[PDB]
Amino acid sequence: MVILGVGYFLLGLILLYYGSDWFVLGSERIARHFNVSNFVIGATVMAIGTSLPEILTSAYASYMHAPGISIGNAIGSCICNIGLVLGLSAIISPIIVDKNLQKNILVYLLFVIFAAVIGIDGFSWIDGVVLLILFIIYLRWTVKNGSAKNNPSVVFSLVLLIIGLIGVLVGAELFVDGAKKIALALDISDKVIGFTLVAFGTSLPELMVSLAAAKRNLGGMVLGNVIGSNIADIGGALAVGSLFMHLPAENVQMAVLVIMSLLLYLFAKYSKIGRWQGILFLALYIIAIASLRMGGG
Ligand SMILES: CCCCCCCC/C=C\CCCCCCCC(=O)OC[C@H](O)CO
Ligand SMILES: CCCCCCCC/C=C\CCCCCCCC(=O)OC[C@H](O)CO
Ligand SMILES: CCCCCCCC/C=C\CCCCCCCC(=O)OC[C@H](O)CO
Ligand SMILES: CCCCCCCC/C=C\CCCCCCCC(=O)OC[C@H](O)CO
Ligand SMILES: CCCCCCCCCCCCCCC
Ligand SMILES: CCCCCCCCCCCCCCC
Ligand SMILES: CCCCCCCCCCCCCCC
Ligand SMILES: [Ca+2]
Ligand code: NA
Ligand code: NA
Ligand code: NA
Repeated sequence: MVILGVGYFLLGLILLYYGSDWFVLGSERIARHFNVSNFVIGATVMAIGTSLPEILTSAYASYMHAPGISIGNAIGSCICNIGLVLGLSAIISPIIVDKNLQKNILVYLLFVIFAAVIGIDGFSWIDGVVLLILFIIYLRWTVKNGSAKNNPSVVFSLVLLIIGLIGVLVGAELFVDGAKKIALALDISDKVIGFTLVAFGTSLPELMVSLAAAKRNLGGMVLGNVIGSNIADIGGALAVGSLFMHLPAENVQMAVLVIMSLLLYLFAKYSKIGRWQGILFLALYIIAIASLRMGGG
């Protein structure tokens, strides 16, 4: 039991580690095949693939009548994605953002502010429908602006991508299940801590994929994955949650998200996303996890 837990834990780590690199390599190749930028592949295929845990989690939680957990997971993931994931990644591989990606980040910022505003009284199913529609528009706009028989180069590419994605998603689940089994076996299970960590657990794919990308100096891919995952987490995970049940407002967390998103845009536009920007993101992240209410909703 503690043995099974340790087994899952370690296997999950392995699958996350190697799976993330395969996913990145396959995504980079697919981007070159389709003549789209690494940012675009990161913001679309990679972002959505890695946010599937958040979407399922938020949908399931709201369906099980725990809408606090549903929104806690969605918004907590956005804060994790900028504070921790981008924070670490930016230090590893500093990013200078080109003029068109800047505009994409501005649209991201507007989307986040819009979500925060309509969410002041919580999120209804109509809020969800609107956010989903905007999510869809964002994707098509993003692909438009970043765009332009059986080929073994392409087949290898898609195999790498899909196997890598399977690797990071199964790996994250094993890692989390393994940790939970260890905690249970050692009699240190704590539901409040466990629910606090839900957003982190679902963000393990983004974490490892972004770090793999950053190691290969693929900064546009990192930024696309972070921006796209947050939009997927709001227009997808949060949105679907709100379809099952009204989601209670999380105004403090949304304000933290809006602040981090604003900083991300300002750095992108007027500076760079490099070492000291990443240090700031991590510092704000650490302050957030030190001070936000526990329990993940
Ligand atoms: C992704 C492309 C753009 C991204 C970001 C741009 C900002 C969008 C905000 C204005 C349009 C909003 C849609 C139409 C107006 C809906 C207003 C609203 O409040 O919808 C929810 C409603 O409150 C439920 O009762
Ligand atoms: C398309 C690009 C050009 C247009 C860019 C527009 C950007 C607007 C985004 C932030 C402003 C806030 C939006 C105002 C929406 C508030 C609606 C509202 O108050 O809805 C209450 C309802 O109860 C909620 O569920
Ligand atoms: C502290 C070191 C962190 C290690 C990284 C692992 C992150 C995932 C752990 C649980 C997330 C989802 C749990 C959802 C259900 C909670 C059930 C529970 O009570 O688990 C509590 C226990 O303390 C949990 O270790
Ligand atoms: C060989 C393998 C190399 C792997 C290298 C990965 C580097 C890990 C970076 C931060 C880990 C965080 C440690 C504990 C995570 C808990 C954070 C938390 O509190 O999450 C709250 C919320 O759920 C979400 O913001
Ligand atoms: C023109 C290329 C992009 C087309 C649009 C792709 C839409 C994919 C939608 C995925 C949404 C996942 C969450 C559903 C709730
Ligand atoms: C730029 C506007 C973003 C809004 C950020 C969300 C938090 C809303 C602050 C409201 C504080 C008062 C709440 C009383 C119900
Ligand atoms: C490639 C060299 C990287 C070295 C940069 C040091 C990283 C500092 C991270 C500090 C995190 C700050 C949180 C609050 C103390
Ligand atoms: Ca609302
Ligand atoms: Na994602
Ligand atoms: Na995720
Ligand atoms: Na997450």
